[PDB]
Amino acid sequence: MRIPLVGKDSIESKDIGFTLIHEHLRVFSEAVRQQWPHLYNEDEEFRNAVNEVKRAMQFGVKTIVDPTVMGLGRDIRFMEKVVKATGINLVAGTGIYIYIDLPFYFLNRSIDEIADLFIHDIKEGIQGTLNKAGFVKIAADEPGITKDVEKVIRAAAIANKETKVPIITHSNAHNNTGLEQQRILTEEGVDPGKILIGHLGDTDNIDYIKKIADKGSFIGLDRYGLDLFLPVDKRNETTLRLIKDGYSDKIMISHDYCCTIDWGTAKPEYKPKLAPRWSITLIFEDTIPFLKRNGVNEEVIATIFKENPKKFFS
Amino acid sequence: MRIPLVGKDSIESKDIGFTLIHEHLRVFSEAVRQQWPHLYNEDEEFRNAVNEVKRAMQFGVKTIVDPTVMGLGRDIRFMEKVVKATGINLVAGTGIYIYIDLPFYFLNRSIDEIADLFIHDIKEGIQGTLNKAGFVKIAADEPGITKDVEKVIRAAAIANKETKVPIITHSNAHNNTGLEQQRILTEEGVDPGKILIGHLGDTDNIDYIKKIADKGSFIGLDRYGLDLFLPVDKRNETTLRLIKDGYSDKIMISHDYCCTIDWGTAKPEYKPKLAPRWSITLIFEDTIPFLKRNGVNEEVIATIFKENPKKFFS
Ligand SMILES: [Co+2]
Ligand SMILES: [Co+2]
Ligand SMILES: [Fe+2]
Ligand SMILES: [Fe+2]
Repeated sequence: MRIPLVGKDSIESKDIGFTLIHEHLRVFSEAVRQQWPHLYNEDEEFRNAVNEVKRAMQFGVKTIVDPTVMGLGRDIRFMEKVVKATGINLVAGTGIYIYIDLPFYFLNRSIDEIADLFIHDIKEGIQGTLNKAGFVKIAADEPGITKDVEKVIRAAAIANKETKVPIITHSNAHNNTGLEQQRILTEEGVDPGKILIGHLGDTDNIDYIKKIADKGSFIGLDRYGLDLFLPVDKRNETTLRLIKDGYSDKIMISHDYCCTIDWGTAKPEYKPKLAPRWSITLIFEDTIPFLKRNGVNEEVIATIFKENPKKFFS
Repeated sequence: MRIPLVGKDSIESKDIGFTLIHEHLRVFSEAVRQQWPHLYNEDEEFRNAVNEVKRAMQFGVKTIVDPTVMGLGRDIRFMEKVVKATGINLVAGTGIYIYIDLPFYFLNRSIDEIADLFIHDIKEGIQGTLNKAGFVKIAADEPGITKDVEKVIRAAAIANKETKVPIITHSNAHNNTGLEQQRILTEEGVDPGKILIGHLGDTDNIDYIKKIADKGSFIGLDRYGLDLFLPVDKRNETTLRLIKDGYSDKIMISHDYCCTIDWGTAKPEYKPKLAPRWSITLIFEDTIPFLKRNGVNEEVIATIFKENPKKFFS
């Protein structure tokens, strides 16, 4: 029913349980991995993914939603391997991760045939495997809403309307890209409560975060641990005021953690200073205790982690 | 010794014979092929590759150099799946094909580690195999010499100095990119005679082409058949003019034909409108017969197709 799972039968939605809405098992650039496999260690990548997932499960995580898509090196056979090693509910997705331009394949190509690529993964299966896509992922950043970025957004809208699956975004918090995504999707007949505007926790600006929640979409305070974007205690006080002002029905939090990340901007040796305590369980060690002893009940955390994902996927 | 071949041991520069300097067996965007295999037909594109190669060998071609590199879907296994089916000498290369920016992997990574990737392909092998890269391919287009394009050119300079392999370039003929690649490469210690400046046959401007040749580099009259850039009759005029001005010591002629391309601007159905007679044998059907009946003799085309490829790889 409703939500498709990797290496397991489809489950209902209400059966989602405690959910981490935004985590990565591994991300890489497709071109460079395909051309130079000597840069990578698949055993190290598998060992880290398994170890990180199992510890999340120990804290009571039932389901992880992994928005790794084209441009981030989505591998469904890798996803199966860790599912079997772990017993996690894994929700894979479809979509395109870009900041500026599409690959040359998409030259002179219609929004429609891009949407057909998403609708394919949702209905037929990812990479010819039978594991179906449960959501669609789109990105936007500092370069803003470009021609090719918009085409991916409008393609996501069509896939949403025709398969009823929700859409998760990557955005820049300081840009207005998050708001623009919401606007363009809604205009094309997308129910606001089916959109998660991501990386909104990268900013102090509660007013900007609020209006996106007011327009009716889930807000992504989803990069806990990544201190370079915003430190943990800055994020803690932002989520706290949002909960106090009654936005907990729109709040979704995660880590955006990568057990293995490809980019030279984020190699393991830069971890201290940039993101010293960044893991897939950081919110259990810091955020959740902090909120509990600051006057938030566990009905609120059940909203954010259980009820909100449930409404998102139905 | 000297030139490494795909699944064919290795031969001297003297044994290269009649050569096509710039032809593609199949190009595709690495990311979309990895993410959506349903868009592709492995068997058909293999059949297209073999049919064209056999037809090329029939007409007298001994060696084909294929500058499919990162960004164009270099697959060493597909290449050796052909060859075995044909018996063609095939020179594979290394490098990066970009017009603007590198994939995220390269975010704040040095020119030296980009060079190491090219050096790995030449000295160690390509994609986990023992087949080696005999040259390095770099690119530039309408966006000009950007920041990341500069990096790859400089990494190519290091790989050449280290390994003695020559450099094949892609350039835009109407914006000085070819001259600029030559400038940077030679400044950085590369022998001008070891660079092929690509796609110079796309232009009417004869003064510009001579500019590159006078600085001692090979000139790429290498897109015969692609009428949308310049029709065959115009190219033949330019080719003959340079031959009669005595530039055949710098002239290299090819088709840039792809048996399979995934670019939406290069759909098979677009051929009769954009590049009607475009195939791997057009120079045997049009160019050479045109030249012969216009005065140019057997040693002049032997210089272009045997001797110049020999010098290049010496
Ligand atoms: Co993101
Ligand atoms: Co080219
Ligand atoms: Fe992410
Ligand atoms: Fe080419």
